[PDB]
Amino acid sequence: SPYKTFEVVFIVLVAGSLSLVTIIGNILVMVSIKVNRHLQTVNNYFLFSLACADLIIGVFSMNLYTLYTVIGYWPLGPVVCDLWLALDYVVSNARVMNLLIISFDRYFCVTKPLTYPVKRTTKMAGMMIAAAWVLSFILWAPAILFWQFIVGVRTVEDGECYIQFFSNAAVTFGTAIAAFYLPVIIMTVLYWHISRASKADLEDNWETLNDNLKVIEKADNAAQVKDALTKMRAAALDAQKATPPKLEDKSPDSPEMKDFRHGFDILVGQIDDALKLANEGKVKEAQAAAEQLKTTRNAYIQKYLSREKKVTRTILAILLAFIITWAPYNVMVLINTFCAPCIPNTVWTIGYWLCYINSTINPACYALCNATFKKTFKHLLMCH
Ligand SMILES: C[N+]1(C)[C@@H]2C[C@@H](OC(=O)[C@H](CO)c3ccccc3)C[C@H]1[C@@H]1O[C@@H]12
Repeated sequence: SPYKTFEVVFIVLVAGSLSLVTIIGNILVMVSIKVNRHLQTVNNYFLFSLACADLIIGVFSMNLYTLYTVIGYWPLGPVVCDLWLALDYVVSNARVMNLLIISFDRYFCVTKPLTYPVKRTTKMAGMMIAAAWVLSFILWAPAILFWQFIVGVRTVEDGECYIQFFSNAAVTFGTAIAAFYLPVIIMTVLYWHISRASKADLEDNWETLNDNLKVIEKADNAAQVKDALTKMRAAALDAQKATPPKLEDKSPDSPEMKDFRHGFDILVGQIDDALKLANEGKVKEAQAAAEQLKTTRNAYIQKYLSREKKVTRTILAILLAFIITWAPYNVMVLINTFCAPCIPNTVWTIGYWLCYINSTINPACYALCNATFKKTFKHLLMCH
């Protein structure tokens, strides 16, 4: 039987690799926020707590579950079984309410801009996170650990490990409705209002200009510099014809409006000098002109102030990773209410693992797309 043994060795290697990636990625996120004040924002406070729950899953949950499935029974004991189940459900519930905190916090940012942002401090974020973990502990830990003493009998036999009050399939489905399906519905509606709020024009032009300027600086070939030059110039002219939030609400004849347009005119002049040199065969010189563009952009930036499009995308990525990795297990619970043989044990294990995988892919949804996280990662990994 060489194939069965190879399956066991393959599973141990894959599970150990998944656990290790989950641990390293989330420790990198947590340490980066703690050592970089530029990363110490309210958003990253929520992401810090989310990385903390993901780290616990990678350290405790994945390894204990791998030991459970590989050995074929629970080898540690009833106490360690109860602690593992309680830790798993408390951490998972804290994750769900953490995503609800991120979704509601973003909702009040886009719907109450005159009131909520001033109430959005680090102390408020810490209290919300602390309340989420305490509520999760109170909801799940006493029932999981002490239900056997409430009914006066432990029905979990030796070598088994499962939540005792989940012996009724309808109870498990009710848990799936209250703890997974309703929160997912709330976050979906909340995100729906988020993307509808983001769906004003001035930020959409200035963000395009800065983005294409970065693309010019870090371009690999001659096509990227051309496309970014043209699209930045189009966004530059659209941002030129419009009026910024100028002070004193001055007329177009004002010295503030005239010099505002003049800065964009000089910007287009350097843009066309860069485009010319790019067509002469001096594509490297067009990149040097982008630095001069950056200089001119910094010489007349006092007239302007939005990365919030990236923030909305980041939230959607975190929400989709949660929904997609946790939905299979929860539909197995739904089918389990009326057909237990319809879900084999191997399928249950896969659904359980996909939920764990949520913690593995979580850091890649926000950390691997943020310039400050990337630079802090590089600093943490470079030899001093
Ligand atoms: C560790 N898990 C893989 C176990 C199985 C799943 O359980 C759920 O999806 C239920 C809702 O059906 C759930 C329980 C608690 C908190 C959130 C969801 C995901 C998490 C949770 O701790 C359990």
